[PDB]
Amino acid sequence: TTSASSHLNKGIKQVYMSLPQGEKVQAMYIWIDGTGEGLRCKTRTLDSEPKCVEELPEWNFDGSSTLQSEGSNSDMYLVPAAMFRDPFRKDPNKLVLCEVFKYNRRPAETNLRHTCKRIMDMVSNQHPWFGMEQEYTLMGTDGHPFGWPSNGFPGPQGPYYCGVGADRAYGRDIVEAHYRACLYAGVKIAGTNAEVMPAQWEFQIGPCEGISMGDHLWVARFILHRVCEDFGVIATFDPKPIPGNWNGAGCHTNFSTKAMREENGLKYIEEAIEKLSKRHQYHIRAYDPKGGLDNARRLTGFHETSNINDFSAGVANRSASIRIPRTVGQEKKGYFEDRRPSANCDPFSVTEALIRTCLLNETGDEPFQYKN
Amino acid sequence: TTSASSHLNKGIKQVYMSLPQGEKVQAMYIWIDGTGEGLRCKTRTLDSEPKCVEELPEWNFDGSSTLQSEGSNSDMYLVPAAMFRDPFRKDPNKLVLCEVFKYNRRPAETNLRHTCKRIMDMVSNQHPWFGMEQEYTLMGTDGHPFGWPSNGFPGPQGPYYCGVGADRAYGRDIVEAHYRACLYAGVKIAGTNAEVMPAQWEFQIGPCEGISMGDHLWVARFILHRVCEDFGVIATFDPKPIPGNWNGAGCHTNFSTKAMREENGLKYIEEAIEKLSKRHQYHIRAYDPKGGLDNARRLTGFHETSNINDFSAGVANRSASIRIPRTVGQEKKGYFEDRRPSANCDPFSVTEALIRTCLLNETGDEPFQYKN
Amino acid sequence: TTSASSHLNKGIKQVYMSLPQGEKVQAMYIWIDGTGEGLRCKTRTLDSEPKCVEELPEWNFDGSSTLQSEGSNSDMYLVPAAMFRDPFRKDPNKLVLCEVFKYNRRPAETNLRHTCKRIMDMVSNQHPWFGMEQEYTLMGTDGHPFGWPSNGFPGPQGPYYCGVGADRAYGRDIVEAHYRACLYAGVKIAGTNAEVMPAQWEFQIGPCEGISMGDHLWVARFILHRVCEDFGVIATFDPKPIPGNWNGAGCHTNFSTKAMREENGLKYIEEAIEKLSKRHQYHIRAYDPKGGLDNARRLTGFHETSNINDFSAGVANRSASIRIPRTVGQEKKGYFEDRRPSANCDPFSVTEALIRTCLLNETGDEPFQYKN
Amino acid sequence: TTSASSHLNKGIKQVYMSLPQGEKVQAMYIWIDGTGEGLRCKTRTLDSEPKCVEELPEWNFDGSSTLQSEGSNSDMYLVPAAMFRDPFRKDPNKLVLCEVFKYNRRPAETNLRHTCKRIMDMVSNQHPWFGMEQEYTLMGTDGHPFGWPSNGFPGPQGPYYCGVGADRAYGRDIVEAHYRACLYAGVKIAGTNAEVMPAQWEFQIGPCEGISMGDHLWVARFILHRVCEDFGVIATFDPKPIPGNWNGAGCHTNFSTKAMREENGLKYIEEAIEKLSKRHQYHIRAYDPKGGLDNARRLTGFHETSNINDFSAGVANRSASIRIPRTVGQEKKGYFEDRRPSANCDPFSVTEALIRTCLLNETGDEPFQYKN
Amino acid sequence: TTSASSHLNKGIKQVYMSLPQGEKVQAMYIWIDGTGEGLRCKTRTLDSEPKCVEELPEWNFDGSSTLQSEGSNSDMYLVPAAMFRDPFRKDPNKLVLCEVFKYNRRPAETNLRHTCKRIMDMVSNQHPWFGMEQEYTLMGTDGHPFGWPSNGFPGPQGPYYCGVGADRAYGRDIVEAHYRACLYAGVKIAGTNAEVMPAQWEFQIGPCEGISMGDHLWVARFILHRVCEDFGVIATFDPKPIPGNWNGAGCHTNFSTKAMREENGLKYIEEAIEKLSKRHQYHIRAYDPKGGLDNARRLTGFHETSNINDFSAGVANRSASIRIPRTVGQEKKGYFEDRRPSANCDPFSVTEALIRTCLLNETGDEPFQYKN
Ligand SMILES: Nc1ncnc2c1ncn2[C@@H]1O[C@H](COP(=O)(O)OP(=O)(O)OP(=O)(O)O)[C@@H](O)[C@H]1O
Ligand SMILES: Nc1ncnc2c1ncn2[C@@H]1O[C@H](COP(=O)(O)OP(=O)(O)OP(=O)(O)O)[C@@H](O)[C@H]1O
Ligand SMILES: Nc1ncnc2c1ncn2[C@@H]1O[C@H](COP(=O)(O)OP(=O)(O)OP(=O)(O)O)[C@@H](O)[C@H]1O
Ligand SMILES: Nc1ncnc2c1ncn2[C@@H]1O[C@H](COP(=O)(O)OP(=O)(O)OP(=O)(O)O)[C@@H](O)[C@H]1O
Ligand SMILES: Nc1ncnc2c1ncn2[C@@H]1O[C@H](COP(=O)(O)OP(=O)(O)OP(=O)(O)O)[C@@H](O)[C@H]1O
Ligand SMILES: NC(=O)CC[C@H](N)C(=O)O
Ligand SMILES: [Mg+2]
Ligand SMILES: [Mg+2]
Ligand SMILES: [Mg+2]
Ligand SMILES: [Mg+2]
Ligand SMILES: [Mg+2]
Ligand SMILES: [Mg+2]
Ligand SMILES: [Mg+2]
Ligand SMILES: [Mg+2]
Ligand SMILES: [Mg+2]
Ligand SMILES: [Mg+2]
Repeated sequence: TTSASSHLNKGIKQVYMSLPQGEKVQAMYIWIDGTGEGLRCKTRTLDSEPKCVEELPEWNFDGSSTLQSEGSNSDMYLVPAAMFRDPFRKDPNKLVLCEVFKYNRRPAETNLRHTCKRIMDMVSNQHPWFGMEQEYTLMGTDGHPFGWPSNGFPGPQGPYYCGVGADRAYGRDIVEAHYRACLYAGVKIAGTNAEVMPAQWEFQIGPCEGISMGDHLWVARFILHRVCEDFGVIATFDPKPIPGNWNGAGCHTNFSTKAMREENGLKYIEEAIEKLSKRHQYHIRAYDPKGGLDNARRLTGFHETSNINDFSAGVANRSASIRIPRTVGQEKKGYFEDRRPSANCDPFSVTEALIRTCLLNETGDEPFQYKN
Repeated sequence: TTSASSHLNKGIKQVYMSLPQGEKVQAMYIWIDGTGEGLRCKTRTLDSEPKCVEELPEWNFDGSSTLQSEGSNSDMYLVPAAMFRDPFRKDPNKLVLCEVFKYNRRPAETNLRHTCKRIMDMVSNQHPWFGMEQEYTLMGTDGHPFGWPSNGFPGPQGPYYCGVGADRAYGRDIVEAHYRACLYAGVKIAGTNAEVMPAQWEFQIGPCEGISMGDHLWVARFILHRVCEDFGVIATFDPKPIPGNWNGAGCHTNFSTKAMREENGLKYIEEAIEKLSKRHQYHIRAYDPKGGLDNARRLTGFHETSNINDFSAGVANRSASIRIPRTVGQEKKGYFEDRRPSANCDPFSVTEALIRTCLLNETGDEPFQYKN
Repeated sequence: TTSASSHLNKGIKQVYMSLPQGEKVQAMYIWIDGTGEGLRCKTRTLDSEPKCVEELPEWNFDGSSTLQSEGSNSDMYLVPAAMFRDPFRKDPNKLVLCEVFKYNRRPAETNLRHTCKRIMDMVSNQHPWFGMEQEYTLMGTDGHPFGWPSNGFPGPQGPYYCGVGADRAYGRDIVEAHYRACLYAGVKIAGTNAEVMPAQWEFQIGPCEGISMGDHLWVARFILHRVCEDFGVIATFDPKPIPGNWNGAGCHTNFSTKAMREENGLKYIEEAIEKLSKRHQYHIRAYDPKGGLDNARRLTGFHETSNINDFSAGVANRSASIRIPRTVGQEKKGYFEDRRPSANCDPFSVTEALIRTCLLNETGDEPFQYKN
Repeated sequence: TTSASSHLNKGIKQVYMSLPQGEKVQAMYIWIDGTGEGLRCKTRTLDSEPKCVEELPEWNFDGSSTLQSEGSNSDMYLVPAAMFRDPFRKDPNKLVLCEVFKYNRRPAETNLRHTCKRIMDMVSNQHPWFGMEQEYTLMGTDGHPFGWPSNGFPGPQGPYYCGVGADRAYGRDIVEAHYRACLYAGVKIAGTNAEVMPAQWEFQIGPCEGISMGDHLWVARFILHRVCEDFGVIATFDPKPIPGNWNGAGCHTNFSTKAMREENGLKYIEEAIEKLSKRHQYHIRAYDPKGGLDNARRLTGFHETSNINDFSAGVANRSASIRIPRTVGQEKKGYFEDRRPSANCDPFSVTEALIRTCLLNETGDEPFQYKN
Repeated sequence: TTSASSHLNKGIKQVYMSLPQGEKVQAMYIWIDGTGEGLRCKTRTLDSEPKCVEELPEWNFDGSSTLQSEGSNSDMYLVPAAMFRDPFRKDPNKLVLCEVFKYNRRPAETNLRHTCKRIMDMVSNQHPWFGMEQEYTLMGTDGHPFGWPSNGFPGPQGPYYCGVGADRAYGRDIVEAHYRACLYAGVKIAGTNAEVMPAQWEFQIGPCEGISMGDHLWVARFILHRVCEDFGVIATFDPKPIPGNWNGAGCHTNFSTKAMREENGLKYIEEAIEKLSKRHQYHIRAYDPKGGLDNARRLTGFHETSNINDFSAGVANRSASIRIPRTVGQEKKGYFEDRRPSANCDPFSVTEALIRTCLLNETGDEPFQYKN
């Protein structure tokens, strides 16, 4: 149920990692492959510790092995975008998140941060904030949820939500390690909780401003994968990991602006929600790397989920597509939550779509090519 | 499966290694055996920590047990050549790389450093630089790749290159330990990445000047073997560990001179590449410890490899024998990469051949005795 | 394969060993039993740390349980002879090597240090030096070499001598722990190496002066047994642990005097060798605890060994009974090596026999009763 | 990977089964559940061995437990249709295949034999003959193909088709037992062969005339499931059990009547095919129990398969929708093969659709509701 | 080490196989695939037991899945050639060996029986007799010889040849079962013996006359594969399964005509030997399915064999290319043995080459056309 790599003597590894490093510094470059969901990484040595992301040199990789280029001119370029402390190697080593460009310096097909960044710069003075709740399931190497009975099922749902105990919470060690690792690296992690299905969990990122939301979520996803690799388990973001009467996995998004956060900001919240009601199909396509196919298995109108093809909004309503928190409604200010995006969504796509519809008043089935 | 030695209680060993050492210092002598691929080692005690390699005493070993000498005159001599810090015993213990000489003080058959050093001193003013990318595969004690299904195969290639996750990268603990050990010892390690084959990895050494490149690669190979011994796995440099549609293993070499690195040095790069195009058969024989038989199983013109019988060169071409990086071509200066050498090549043999053809303008099938 | 005691939780033991000791000091007494090969030990508490071996009190043990005494008068006496730091309990605890005397204060049958010490004092002005190479094999609790295939054999010899790798060296953890323990205790250990047969190793002790050589070897043997006990394996000194085409185990002895070590000392080396050629049968009996029967299984004239019936000497000859190193012959000074003694020899017997023949010019088959 | 029931001592059961039955006769009733592809069985005791199916008494069962009815009129009825000798209990025990009728004596939703029997009685003068090649995959209790590596894949396809050997044929014990059982029971089984991917097999039923063909295939499916129960494995009829470069499963149907079986009947084959070319979509709907949502994963136009959206025909063309054997073309008489129906097809639906289009000259989208 | 199919309850299968067959008869069709080394099989049902092979109808198969045809004309044909009793299903079921023809009724590339049958019909009066000693090695599913220690080797050779005992003969159950099955089926099997290395055996077929030799050997190979499938082991015909000091596998051929079988026929043997002397390279090419790339690893001139590039002959000389039995020389009448062909040789190729060189006096490196 666990990988063979996880059965190696981990005490041996800790002895080697206790050696003083010296002067040289390791940097790990991370980018998104051609599937729109996978992550890749590799390491290089630097002569001295960088102080800002702009001191890091550019790099390259063979795009033919990642299904991002074919034939000749298969080389692609990595341009650093964000820098974080490395929790797996400690200071002064760093983690670098990069953008992907093809050989003629054009952005890659899966490079969505390029367009999103320019959109955020246009509405900078309004200070948009984002908060995302990421759900996932821990799986064994055999393709079944971690800790589940062999070729069987655990008891019915109800005691696993925010549960405590050996028979109610599976794999809390991964969650605790991931929480501590994110804090060390500088990722703005807000909290965690156990989900309805056993071995299902969730963590929250935010509130983050502008383009920083997409960077923080992707790095948090990488840390989860790397941490799970140490324990020998697999973390999946599939919207419906288990068929039948079991909870799905989504990525709820919280959105707010400076006007929304001020006194009597509830008026602006309702205007934004009204605009969102006119572009249901546009956002469904944007909330999924496959165009909406993955989210169809989850948004069936059951298990506290909204219908895929219907739009609804309400205060303190967890069955609608858009939910206004009861506290926000009473104080006439705050934020609102979008419950449509799936667990495997791209944060750069989700954040950009919200800004276009609500702040730029875009209309139609296609984004505007130039500004606005 | 792993070795029985790896199942011993490693916590017991750490208790003994925590004892203060005292005044005596341990030195490990390392040399190359008669096969041209294997490494041998043994330890002696010194009264005080040596400051330079010049003050290490000479030693000897029985050559009849290593297939390097006859019966009557079996003694061979070890002459220290380089010193490094010992990462397995910590300071002040040392690792010593030595040359092998026969009983009549003549160089051994596999002692290729003696001739390479003299060639290096001939062009010392031009400051040649070398960079080598060494690939390898992690193997279980049962003769099958580590982490692979028993009597089976993993999924098709494509998600393993620079992959992250329990189902995408096998044996990262060895790689992490090896990287830290090389940094502590003083080996000029440049970076690592996961390869197309699962359980296949690669590390880069350089840029190194002259004879230092050969010394640094051999010590890096020794550290990999010693580290893998702790975990109970086997590291192989075989060019084609597994037959079929699986990636091979090579040792790419990057070469540059002082003239090449300066402005408009691309003209010198073209001159060297032109010279290399005339001595294809000479370099193929030199790029393999068996005269080229091993590299025949890998260089078949498939899986981003060049043909064994044909010579080709190009800029940003990963299917040719010689590749010019696109960045180098744009800046009109830099280096070029030779993709012919196999994974089990001798670095002393490879570096010497490049200098002879490109800098000493040698012509023919035999090296020139004395001078160039 | 490994003992049941080795499967206990070793982390539990370290917690207890971390408790501060206090004022009392533990002392472990070690002696040789009636078989002439076995070692025994027990511990007592002392009120304060002793500074010299002469401060240690005498002790006693029941000789009927060690096959050394009669029925009615079973008590034997332990007289401390040498003191060392305890590597298993750390400072200020000590290890004590003792001599055995009968109830009437006469030396025991296996007590050979008593006569050897008096012989040593007779030639103290010549400063004899000794160096011994102890070979041994690591065995599992099932009676087979450690790491060997169950009911099978590994590959043919040749890659195991001074080998590195998971498939070439078995049980290096024991060797590393033993090396550090000897250094901490103060035993003059000179170096180690892997032997021809897999799971066979060797360590060197010396150069030691006079009676101190026998004390250091016996304590080194005790530390090896105690270290192997922690890992759950057995170390055997049997001359021929495995029948067939597998390497034997011996104890080569290096001998020199202050005259041999000075300039033109090679002349003195030859004279000693000629004297040794006259008493071949006398030394064969003295080199084995059983009278020569054990060494008969090893010294068969093959596997770089000399024949048990014939005496031969030569320079740089590993097939002769006496070997002169090539370096010694060139510099006309140094030492010579005796390759006859078996791996289970008593160092006190071996050192005494060399002095009697070479320095006291003794002749005949019996030692001289009083002095020389 | 195998069921716990299969680990019981089968020798004990054989002792009981050898007891003389006496005079009573056991009868097993078999019917199709509400899913349209599952089977249910029940056993009753008869006073004497029946000589024909016409004298077997009717029975009943609870439709609520079988999801063929709600909680008000859950009771259903079973009417015997065919009788066969029992291979699992031997003579004189028998197997009975029955039709399902509602409480109001109307055929159930999944009872397709009622309408099919009426249709083929109309064209009984032409004597239509049918032959279907049924494919299936053997799977363990863990949901993985039987004999496959744990969490892995076997070698690439090519040696498994009609293979022999421990590494080429998986689970030949089941197919041999099923073949012998079908012959004993009286099912018109024609032959078996191993398929392209390992653990996949195929058997052929026919040439069966009239409504008997639908009866024979359903009984053959029941015997396969019952036989696999003894060995503890699961037989599945999914069209695409394993995604990727692995062969799918289908049910090729061979059709002919007296016209094509006579001389120069090749023209009768041609006119029937050209009629089938018009109603491509209609037959696709009726060839799948789910309307075509299952066969879409198999008919992808690769691995020697025809595209689901394209109709084609040809002589000895295995990539077309309809295949005419080369022998049939050269002999100008015989039959034609339909490669469209999936493995989990209903035999009654498949035979009925072929009769309507090719013999009754029907057209449109809905079947012709009345008799004439 | 054994297949998962072999762990199924074989008692269950025996219960089903004991059911009376009835009246139908099963026939198994066997043919050689495109590799020229493997075999393929499938089963059909017959309405009655055929008295002779001439009553068996023709059949067909998909050549694309067998690697014998492309996708355009993948269909191939099977023509029965010989019939044998089925030992795995008992009477009246049959095994049939069939020839393979293309769609245009031409022999396939691997169909060497067609031309072989024509050649042997031209020397019918001489009545050539053949006897081949076929050697093979039993292997586990992990690629290691059956019964060998895991990741290890057994003792040195010498006791395993024709040995008896649990430690000397590995897998005699397969040998005994195969011997009994061959006798039941009608294969002219002459005897068996254990070979030099463990888990290696040999059986002898003959003396068969004419084309009968090729049919019997191929059927015997099929029975061996089928029998080994029941036990879960793999039979290998590789000439050198294990490199090193382990014996190889070959197929010695014994040849004689009526002239050599008459009085003073030793001279006729001698004329045949000298005719075989000047066509050594031609026969070596035809004695291997790959032209000699396999037999080169066995005929190294060691382990009592002959060199690949040298021709030799002699009486009772087992190290020569051709051996004449001492008893044959003593009686001046008999046969001669060819020790050149490898274990994986094609009997049709071997018999044809011997006939056309010794009895038809062919010369050159190419076989004669219709002229011979
Ligand atoms: N003003 C704000 N603007 C944007 N995001 C905000 C704001 N205030 C809080 N958030 C974010 O909203 C998220 C709240 O997630 P939380 O898990 O508490 O939701 P919840 O209401 O319990 O919903 P659910 O039932 O979906 O889990 C956090 O990520 C937080 O950072
Ligand atoms: N001027 C130089 N001269 C010589 N070697 C250099 C020089 N600059 C860099 N190198 C070396 O070249 C190597 C760069 O190879 P690296 O593996 O990073 O990339 P790559 O060749 O594109 O990758 P791959 O061939 O594995 O796809 C490093 O070992 C580096 O030290
Ligand atoms: N002058 C000396 N007098 C006595 N002993 C000495 C002297 N110099 C060195 N020695 C000892 O001789 C031994 C050297 O043996 P070592 O195992 O290093 O080499 P070796 O005899 O060539 O090895 P092997 O026989 O295993 O091939 C050491 O124990 C060392 O202490
Ligand atoms: N005249 C006929 N009318 C109807 N069915 C027939 C007739 N003759 C034979 N059949 C049936 O056709 C089927 C032939 O199946 P078989 O496996 O031999 O086909 P195939 O041509 O090799 O196809 P495939 O390669 O798709 O498996 C059998 O079920 C057989 O009973
Ligand atoms: N007159 C004959 N003509 C042809 N073949 C014959 C004749 N007599 C015997 N044979 C065949 O020769 C073969 C003899 O093989 P056998 O293994 O007994 O011989 P061998 O010389 O002892 O073998 P090996 O080379 O293994 O030592 C048998 O297959 C037998 O049928
Ligand atoms: N150990 C010695 O050399 C002398 C010891 C001395 N008797 C003491 O006071 O301990
Ligand atoms: Mg939440
Ligand atoms: Mg929420
Ligand atoms: Mg590289
Ligand atoms: Mg490279
Ligand atoms: Mg030594
Ligand atoms: Mg020695
Ligand atoms: Mg078929
Ligand atoms: Mg078919
Ligand atoms: Mg024989
Ligand atoms: Mg023979």
